[PDB]
Amino acid sequence: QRVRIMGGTNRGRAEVYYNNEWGTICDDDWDNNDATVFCRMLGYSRGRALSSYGGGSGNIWLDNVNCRGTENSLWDCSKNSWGNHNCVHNEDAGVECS
Ligand SMILES: [Mg+2]
Ligand SMILES: [Mg+2]
Repeated sequence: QRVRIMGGTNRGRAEVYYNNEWGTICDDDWDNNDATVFCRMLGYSRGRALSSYGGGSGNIWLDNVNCRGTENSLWDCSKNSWGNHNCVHNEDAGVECS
């Protein structure tokens, strides 16, 4: 269950490792609860959702992520099935963690 931030230091595009590849997360309904779960996987306390951070390539793995904000992992969150999306990479979600 691997995640990474690509862009800056405490902010960047939210990427997830699945199906043997680092892929991106479409921003449809991506909010602070989702960003918070994601940031907490990387040792931050909380996150703000960045809509259309953009700039990723390859597979878009997730869309319509619906975390309560309390999960220990993104994998425990309600979300579309893996690789099910109607997105482009301009719409890649990001996070600003603290
Ligand atoms: Mg959209
Ligand atoms: Mg959501």
